[PDB]
Amino acid sequence: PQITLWKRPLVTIKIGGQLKEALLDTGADDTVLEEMNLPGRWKPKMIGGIGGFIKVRQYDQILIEICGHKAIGTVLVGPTPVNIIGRNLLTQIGCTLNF
Amino acid sequence: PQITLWKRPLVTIKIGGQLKEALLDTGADDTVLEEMNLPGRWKPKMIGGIGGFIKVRQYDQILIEICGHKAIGTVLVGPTPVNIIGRNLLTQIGCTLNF
Ligand SMILES: CC(C)CN(C[C@@H](O)[C@H](Cc1cc(F)cc(F)c1)NC(=O)O[C@H]1CO[C@H]2OCC[C@H]21)S(=O)(=O)c1ccc2c(c1)CC[C@@H]2O
Repeated sequence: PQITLWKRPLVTIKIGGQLKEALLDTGADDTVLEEMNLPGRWKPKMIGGIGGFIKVRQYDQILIEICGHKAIGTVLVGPTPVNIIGRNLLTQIGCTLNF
Repeated sequence: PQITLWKRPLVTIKIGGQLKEALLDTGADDTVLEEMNLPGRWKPKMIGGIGGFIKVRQYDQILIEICGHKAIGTVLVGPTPVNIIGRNLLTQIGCTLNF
């Protein structure tokens, strides 16, 4: 699908058997999701943005189906304002910017 | 131009007669630029992201040539770690996500 940017590029994702909505974010190197309960071992980590830094749990090799496209990569879970699909996963589903 | 997401989607911008590098950010609703001296009237505003909030100056109707494409819109100036081109300007240069 081609997505115009006149509205937020929100897509439906399936992660950990749970359905959520996430923002396709080309400005994010990593995928960060709001508080959710994901299976497996995790590692403490710190990530930064415009306002400063948040402490998140790093989950590796996590399957996500983004708009029907499957990808496995690192997912960070913590107090993000919005679910973000980062470039680590966007490259897996073949996302490109066009203008 | 089509841009892959294996590297940060950085573009060269011309704003206020000044050359800078900016991130094409589909996850940003508005354009936020690092501290610079821009002409015209401004209004204080506060914006939030990952980590908290920063205070910015709202500048309206500013011309920015993003990768050779011209656009006029609101530009926020403040202590952002990186220059980010938000959807308010991406829509003007016809940027779409493709996968
Ligand atoms: C979070 C979403 C909801 C909004 N953000 C857009 C993201 O794309 C953002 C871009 C960014 C911000 C940076 F500080 C540094 C960077 F290198 C890149 N990514 C991000 O923080 O990613 C993180 C996870 O991956 C890591 O890699 C990159 C950083 C780490 S924003 O920047 O907060 C923002 C932009 C405009 C506006 C608002 C807020 C409010 C009004 C205006 O519309």
